Amino acid sequence: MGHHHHHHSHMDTPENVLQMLEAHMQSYKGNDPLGEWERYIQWVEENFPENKEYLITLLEHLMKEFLDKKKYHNDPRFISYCLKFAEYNSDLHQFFEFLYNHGIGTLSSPLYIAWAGHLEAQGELQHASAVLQRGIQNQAEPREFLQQQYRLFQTRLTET
Repeated sequence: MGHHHHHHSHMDTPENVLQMLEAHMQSYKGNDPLGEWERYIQWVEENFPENKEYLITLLEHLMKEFLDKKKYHNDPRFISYCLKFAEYNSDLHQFFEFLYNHGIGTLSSPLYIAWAGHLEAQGELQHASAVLQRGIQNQAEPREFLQQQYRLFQTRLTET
């Protein structure tokens, strides 16, 4: 929502900023597509310091493009960009759940730790524990970080 709306300005719609890589993605041969997107995630952070609306556009469509790219499921950087996206969105239940259902971050501990941290701050301590154990049984690396955060999480909710 903002195509053709570009007025006299140094800045476009977030859509055009994203379309600058998309036009290049159409006929992209095979020099790793993630390496293109990461350049635009850093580019929007250096060119647009408080204009996060552009960054979020790149991030929400990043998880779409590499969603059914099933070899990027557990990529620590791709999941780290989902964690980067997370702090700008209040729908973290729907977000991290969607990732888990599509296999995104099943072998990534920082995914389960991030969601559990959100849920604790809401009062979803039992559901957050239920997320941390999902990591432990799925063997999400680092597994040791899941187990240490699990027991430290349990020693909190038993006292509350």
